[PDB]
Amino acid sequence: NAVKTVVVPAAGLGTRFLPATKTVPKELLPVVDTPGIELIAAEAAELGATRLAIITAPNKAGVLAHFERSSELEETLMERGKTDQVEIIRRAADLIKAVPVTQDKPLGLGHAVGLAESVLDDDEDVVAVMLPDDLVLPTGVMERMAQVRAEFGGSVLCAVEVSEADVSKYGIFEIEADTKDSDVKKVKGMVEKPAIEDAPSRLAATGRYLLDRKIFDALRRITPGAGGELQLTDAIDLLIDEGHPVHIVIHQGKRHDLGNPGGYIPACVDFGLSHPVYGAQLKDAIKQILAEHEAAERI
Amino acid sequence: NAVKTVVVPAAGLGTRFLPATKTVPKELLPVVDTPGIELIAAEAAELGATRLAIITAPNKAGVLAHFERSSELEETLMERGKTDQVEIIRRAADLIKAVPVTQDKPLGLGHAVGLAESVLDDDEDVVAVMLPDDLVLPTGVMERMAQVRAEFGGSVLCAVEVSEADVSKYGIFEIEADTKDSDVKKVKGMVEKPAIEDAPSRLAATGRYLLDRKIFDALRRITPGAGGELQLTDAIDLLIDEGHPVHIVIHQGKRHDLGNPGGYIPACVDFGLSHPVYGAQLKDAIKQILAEHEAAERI
Amino acid sequence: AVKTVVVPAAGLGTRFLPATKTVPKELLPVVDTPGIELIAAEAAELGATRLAIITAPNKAGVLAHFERSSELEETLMERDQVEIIRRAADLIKAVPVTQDKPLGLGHAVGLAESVLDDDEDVVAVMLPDDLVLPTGVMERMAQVRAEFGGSVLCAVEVSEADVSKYGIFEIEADTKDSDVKKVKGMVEKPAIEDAPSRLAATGRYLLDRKIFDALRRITPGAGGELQLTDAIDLLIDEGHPVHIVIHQGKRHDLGNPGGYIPACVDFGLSHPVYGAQLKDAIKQILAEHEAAERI
Amino acid sequence: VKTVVVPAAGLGTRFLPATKTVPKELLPVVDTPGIELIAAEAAELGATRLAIITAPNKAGVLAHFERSSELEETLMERGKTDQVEIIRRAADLIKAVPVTQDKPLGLGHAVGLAESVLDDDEDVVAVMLPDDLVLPTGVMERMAQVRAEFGGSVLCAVEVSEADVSKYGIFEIEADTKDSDVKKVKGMVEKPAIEDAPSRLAATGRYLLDRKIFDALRRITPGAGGELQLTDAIDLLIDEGHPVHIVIHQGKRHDLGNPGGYIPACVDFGLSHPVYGAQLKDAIKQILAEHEAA
Ligand SMILES: O=c1ccn([C@@H]2O[C@H](COP(=O)(O)OP(=O)(O)O[C@H]3O[C@H](CO)[C@@H](O)[C@H](O)[C@H]3O)[C@@H](O)[C@H]2O)c(=O)[nH]1
Ligand SMILES: O=c1ccn([C@@H]2O[C@H](COP(=O)(O)OP(=O)(O)O[C@H]3O[C@H](CO)[C@@H](O)[C@H](O)[C@H]3O)[C@@H](O)[C@H]2O)c(=O)[nH]1
Ligand SMILES: O=c1ccn([C@@H]2O[C@H](COP(=O)(O)OP(=O)(O)O[C@H]3O[C@H](CO)[C@@H](O)[C@H](O)[C@H]3O)[C@@H](O)[C@H]2O)c(=O)[nH]1
Ligand SMILES: O=c1ccn([C@@H]2O[C@H](COP(=O)(O)OP(=O)(O)O[C@H]3O[C@H](CO)[C@@H](O)[C@H](O)[C@H]3O)[C@@H](O)[C@H]2O)c(=O)[nH]1
Ligand SMILES: [Mg+2]
Ligand SMILES: [Mg+2]
Ligand SMILES: [Mg+2]
Ligand SMILES: [Mg+2]
Ligand SMILES: [Mg+2]
Ligand SMILES: [Mg+2]
Ligand SMILES: [Mg+2]
Ligand SMILES: [Mg+2]
Repeated sequence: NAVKTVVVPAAGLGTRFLPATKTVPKELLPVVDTPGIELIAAEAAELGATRLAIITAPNKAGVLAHFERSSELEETLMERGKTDQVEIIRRAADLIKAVPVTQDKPLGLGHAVGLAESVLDDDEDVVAVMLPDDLVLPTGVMERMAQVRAEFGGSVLCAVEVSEADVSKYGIFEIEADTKDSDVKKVKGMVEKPAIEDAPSRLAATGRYLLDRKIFDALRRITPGAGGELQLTDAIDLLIDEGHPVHIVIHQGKRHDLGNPGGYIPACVDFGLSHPVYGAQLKDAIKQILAEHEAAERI
Repeated sequence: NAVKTVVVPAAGLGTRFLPATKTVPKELLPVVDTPGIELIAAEAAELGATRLAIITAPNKAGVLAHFERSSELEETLMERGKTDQVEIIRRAADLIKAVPVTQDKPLGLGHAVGLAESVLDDDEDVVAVMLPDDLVLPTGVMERMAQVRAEFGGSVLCAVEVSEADVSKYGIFEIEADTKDSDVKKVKGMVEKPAIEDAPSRLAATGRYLLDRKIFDALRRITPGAGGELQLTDAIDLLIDEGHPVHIVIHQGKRHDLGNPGGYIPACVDFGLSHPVYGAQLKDAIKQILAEHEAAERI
Repeated sequence: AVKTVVVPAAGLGTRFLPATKTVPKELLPVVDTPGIELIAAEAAELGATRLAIITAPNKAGVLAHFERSSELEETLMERDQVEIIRRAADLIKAVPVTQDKPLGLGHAVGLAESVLDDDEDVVAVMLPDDLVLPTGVMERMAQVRAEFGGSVLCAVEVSEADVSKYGIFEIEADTKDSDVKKVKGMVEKPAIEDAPSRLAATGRYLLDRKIFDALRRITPGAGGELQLTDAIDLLIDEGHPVHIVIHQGKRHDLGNPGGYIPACVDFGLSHPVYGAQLKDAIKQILAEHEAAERI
Repeated sequence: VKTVVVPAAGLGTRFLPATKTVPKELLPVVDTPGIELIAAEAAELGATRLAIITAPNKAGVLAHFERSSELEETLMERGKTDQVEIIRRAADLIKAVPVTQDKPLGLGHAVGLAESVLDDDEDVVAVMLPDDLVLPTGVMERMAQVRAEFGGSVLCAVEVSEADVSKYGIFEIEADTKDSDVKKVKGMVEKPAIEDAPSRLAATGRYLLDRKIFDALRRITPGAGGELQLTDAIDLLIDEGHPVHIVIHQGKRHDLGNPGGYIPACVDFGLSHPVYGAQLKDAIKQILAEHEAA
């Protein structure tokens, strides 16, 4: 009820998808037919958000364009017989208002988020951040997360339990103490992509955050961490060490990391199987490919 | 036999992937991490082609750019010393030289091929066409098609047997007779996307063509067909009727149609399972997803 | 009559390099307004409802000028200029026709064939780097065509130093109307010696659809380019009637600095905001030059 | 000087509708854009980088300083060897570094964006506005001398007519120096009404600023036109006792930011062109005469 603007950092290089991402933004990759950024925009609308501050890069024009009307394209589609599609290409743009925020160089997720400071209304008390390459299903974890912030103030992040092998890929929470609800916990530290030996838990940060504006000040104090980037994680950890309250909402359901082929492909399968048109066939197709590989393997 | 130019029609709307394709060309979608265009480019270079005539559209600039140096991106990956990443994004340009050919409006695949006429060297004997959303594996069918052409002269296409389910999506051949070779059949007609009841065979046209320069002539005499588009198939069918010799090489191996989600997903799964980095985890993830779907469908 | 007007704008603009490295010469301001926009209202004035703009892959700006600037519009109101920027797009419907390589004016014009409606019987071409003032020659030209049928071009007298920059006519017969002559020849950029006259073609043509067939019969000429002049000449050589309407009024070649600069001065002097100051500024700059030359 | 900051992220409203897609900084002065003249000026002073403040809808600004593989090839085809070098000049002269200004919040704002782009080595913020020509080039060399001998901040002014005060930052003079061309300043006002102008000395777009403007730029409130004015920040620095001196340029100065200054600039350079010179003189004189008679 309080969130007006949601910050969607989409200015990365997407190295894990190269060469494809040389000119295609990972954020626009179709989960069946729909980009994760469009998925994120829809979730933000559901949250009541009225604007989307998209952090973008100079060589990623499509990100913002996806949310603008393309009369060239709509016209073409008219004279071809399909108004049905003109609607599909207007959905994102119509869902919410996209406000582009340029990030010249990909200095970090944290640095990206800091860029949106000037863009929020002075009247906004929280910074809602949604990573466009991360899906938390069913949608609504943000509604749960806001409830927790109302109750405890401070910042709140969404977490998922992860396998020992996936811990190095995420921001990992250091649990401080449990809470009235088993799915809400207070945290004592946050660490970005730790070696498996030095990971405080198996609780990993998904791309959902409801942060206290204090973050911006914490982001100006932080120095570069993992991979030489200015990490949102490190600023959250800063706030933690200062005494600011930071809780996690532990998500029980489906989570899809669209950020690399390993998570993206299964996401396409997942959504592909429930699709009214492709469902049946995909299943058959995939079962045969799985079998083909099993055979290959033994041989 | 001496192919110099290979025509790669990459100017369509990609309706099947909308809304993602609003700004992203389907030809650039990652099969794991590599666009189908880059794979076709590799298949063309393998054939000994030296140049790629990419029919592109005004709104699809990424297609050409994928084949040209990306200064700022290499400079960004350099700072970080992502050396392997720099080579990755140079690969396409190193494979073959891309020549853009604009098709202002998606008048059909036939029309697109027709725009390549002027681009070819006058010394060029055939019109080699490789559709960028269709993988025929392993690469080499084009070499076999050239042998067939050297022998019977005339025009040659590549066919794969397809289920009734896939019939209406492809160009289907009308068989005349079995020839000298088991894999080669002489064709007496071609129909674009027939209904199942109308399909003269189960042999569908793969996007691989070695056409006699006479198609240009033929392409100017056809009228719109399926979709109100100017179909290449319709021109070939025209030549056949005017007694031009047309043969098909029937591909026995794997074939992936990347042109739509139904075929793109499984291609991704198929290449993904063979991937050194993603293989194992994909296998488990997809098994789990299949199993979750089973339970859901019961529950 | 005219429904569509062909505006070739896919050239390289080498005379303005290095500026034209990214800027289309067709977009340079005549004070504040691009020549293409000036051609667009001349087109609209005539009746045309479509503008077939021949463009190049790297001149996205050309068409964009006739498209909406939502991004830019949202920035403007915030602080009477949004009026100004919506102008060109509201004057007429731009239809982009891509010409991948600049093979020639003649080649560029040929690309429009497939774009003109079937019921269309004239090929109206207006070069966007050439101003014929006041607007309306095309109304005149159209009259000459209603009478004589055939193809009509607009000319203006020019001088030896400036003869080699244009398409030059070979006069056949004077005529009734002092300003309408029949032509028996047309040569592109003839050396000073060769010019069959001093009557040069401006960028205004009303051509019979036959120009399309003629364009397929010619070979490269003057600059290794497929010259529209050459196809016109072929049509002449074969008995197709071709007449020129001679413009006695003002004309500006915005296609090169020597022509663009004076065009800016001309419109600038009549400017309600800038006129007075420009006048003073230029008069002093001239004076400084005069002095510099002697001194 | 290592980095010259060049603010080119403006709307260029004065040249609309043309500037809808064309950056005003790219308009040819005959055939050379102001940004290229400014780049040549920066190079002459020894700068190796140009930090260009650019806007999302002005890609050409930066493209102008990059190699056009597609255009160079097309020109090689027609064998135009000179032209290739012509389109390479800018790019060869200096390294362009883009800095994006999403919205045109002001010249001061724009300048602020270049902070994190300067090296620590660098003691000064050299700013050259690409729509203003101070001729002949070299005023910055002079301004440097002045800074060396007074420390602090240095601007370049030109005497201007009453008619033109409102278009510029106008200085309030405080005192003279050993040199008649150098004055210490006591205030700066952006675009004052005629009655309100404290001098007839206008700021040209040349600055050698102490690194303290960054700090000041964060502090000033928007000023004239709703913008964060660089002038207001320089004034703030004045108001807190920081030393600011102006080199008064006695020579030629061409304001290319609006049609009134741009047209005359083109005439002036055109009259000197070995190719267009003579013909322009004649064409212009003739046009003036027609206007007379009209
Ligand atoms: O300089 C940058 C770097 C990234 N991004 C964007 O930020 C998002 C996240 O970047 P990515 O490289 O995918 O981050 P991950 O390595 O996936 O890690 C982040 O996302 C995870 C949840 O998905 C968390 O577990 C990690 O703590 C958090 O750092 C993407 O949309 C990028 O486009 C930028 O805009 N600018
Ligand atoms: O006006 C157009 C239409 C399409 N394309 C391009 O042509 C290729 C083929 O287009 P697509 O719609 O994918 O064709 P399909 O329906 O997949 O059918 C074509 O390819 C099949 C094999 O994949 C054959 O069975 C068919 O006979 C043949 O028409 C694509 O890369 C398009 O981008 C154009 O360049 N211009
Ligand atoms: O391959 C090309 C070449 C040019 N153009 C455009 O066509 C128009 C004319 O090109 P330009 O190089 O300026 O031609 P000129 O050399 O000025 O000569 C043409 O226009 C003159 C009138 O201005 C006539 O005197 C000539 O006969 C005619 O050829 C311009 O807008 C160009 O952008 C194209 O679209 N494609
Ligand atoms: O939000 C902005 C506003 C402007 N600019 C750039 O800054 C330069 C200066 O902008 P301009 O609008 O031309 O300012 P003026 O009205 O010309 O005023 C500036 O330049 C004058 C001299 O040219 C000085 O007298 C003034 O005090 C100074 O404010 C131009 O290149 C703009 O592109 C930006 O980058 N961002
Ligand atoms: Mg990253
Ligand atoms: Mg990620
Ligand atoms: Mg199709
Ligand atoms: Mg296909
Ligand atoms: Mg030319
Ligand atoms: Mg011209
Ligand atoms: Mg301004
Ligand atoms: Mg200015």
